[PDB]
Amino acid sequence: GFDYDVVVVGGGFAGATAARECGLQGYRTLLLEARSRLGGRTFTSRFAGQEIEFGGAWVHWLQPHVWAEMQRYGLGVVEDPLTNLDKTLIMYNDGSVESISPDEFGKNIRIAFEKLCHDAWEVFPRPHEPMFTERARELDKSSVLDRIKTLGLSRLQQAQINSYMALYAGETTDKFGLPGVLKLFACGGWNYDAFMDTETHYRIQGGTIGLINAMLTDSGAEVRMSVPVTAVEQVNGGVKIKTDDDEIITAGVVVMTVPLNTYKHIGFTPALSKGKQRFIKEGQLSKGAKLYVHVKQNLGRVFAFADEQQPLNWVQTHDYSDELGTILSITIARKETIDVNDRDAVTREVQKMFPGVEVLGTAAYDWTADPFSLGAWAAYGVGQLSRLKDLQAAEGRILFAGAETSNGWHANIDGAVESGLRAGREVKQLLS
Ligand SMILES: Cc1cc2nc3c(=O)[nH]c(=O)nc-3n(C[C@H](O)[C@H](O)[C@H](O)COP(=O)(O)OP(=O)(O)OC[C@H]3O[C@@H](n4cnc5c(N)ncnc54)[C@H](O)[C@@H]3O)c2cc1C
Repeated sequence: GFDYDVVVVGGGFAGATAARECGLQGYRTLLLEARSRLGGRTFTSRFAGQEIEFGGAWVHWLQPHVWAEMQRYGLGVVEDPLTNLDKTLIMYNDGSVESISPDEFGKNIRIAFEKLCHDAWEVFPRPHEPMFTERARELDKSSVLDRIKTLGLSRLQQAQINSYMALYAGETTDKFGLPGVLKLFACGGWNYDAFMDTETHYRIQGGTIGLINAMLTDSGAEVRMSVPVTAVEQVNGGVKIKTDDDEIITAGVVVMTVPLNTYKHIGFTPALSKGKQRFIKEGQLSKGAKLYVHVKQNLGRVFAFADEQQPLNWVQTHDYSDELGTILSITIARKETIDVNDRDAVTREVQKMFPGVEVLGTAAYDWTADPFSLGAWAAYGVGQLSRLKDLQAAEGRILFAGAETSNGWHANIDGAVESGLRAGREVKQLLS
């Protein structure tokens, strides 16, 4: 009697995976996507005549779920070559910019990182069960900043590790939950070189959008875009989904894959469990944005860190040449520190870092300003990871997926895929 067997809300990797799992079981499947595009927090675009990535793009074979999908659909890796750096910079909170030899730069960040994750081997024997250990549950009382003050790092190492960690937090390190960082490093084999190789090294052949289209075509599910969901009501043996144009779609089961910071704008009747509402209100930490800057001068191959109080926390050469100039890939930890769609502020901060250059153009994506992300990658605040099962738990015939709800690579494409497989199995148990 329902319009569809299962409705999936959201066309990111969590939604595409769930829709594919449901479709291949023969269920009549519908996916509703708020934007006029798919991919969610993965978005490939173009700038200054080149391909650029505004969100997620990089993967690794140490991430099980996304790698198995690439095997399923015959997609290989595309390498961004490690390359030698000409300059590595650190910008401290005082505003001073230092140029360090790239060989000193790598040694100091590794020392600081390895001391911060010294206990990951003991505390997370099973990174896919983060709360297995007691130590893990007692560490969720502390922030990443709490550990860094005890490590006794030099001024350079602390600025490096704090900038790198502010980037993973999308926020200041005093807000950043400690165990979530150790668990992610545990997922990469408890090893520094293995984990660092997963970061900005390999992209998917055909792009993230190609693998998302592969799964959705394979699912057979009906896909609608520019259809935001505004409310969900639990009916008798199903659910009622209301779109922003007030039309009602009925289904036996509905799967939520929207980012956690967007649940505030969807109404649920009846109300969800209070443990769920708590993560509904708090949200996830990251307030990041992504920015690309085109400069007339050819800076070669540069990398820079800036600490939490400064705007351009992660800068790296995307491409360079004398004819082109330099295209810089920049990640902003916090929205409050700079408006990426304000060019004049962007030009000043690039010039502060690289005095003497004039920006020819800028391309930005402010994920925190976007109504359908309201934040960047998944980052847990202090105490959140221990209550993660409140966010994963099904509420009647409403299932919940998404990178934030995953147990492994929660800050990654892989975590979204993992949650999609779990959601598909929970669909299989309700429809039987
Ligand atoms: C700048 C940035 C860089 C990143 N780089 C990497 C990387 O290099 N490697 C890696 O592994 N991961 C990376 N990530 C993380 C990765 O992008 C995410 O973890 C993953 O895409 C999350 O998948 P998801 O489906 O759970 O969320 P989403 O991709 O956000 O999917 C949710 C979908 O639901 C839609 N939606 C929202 N609200 C509604 C609504 N009311 N109704 C209908 N639809 C709605 C949204 O528009 C969206 O399409 C990055 C993230 C960011 C922000």
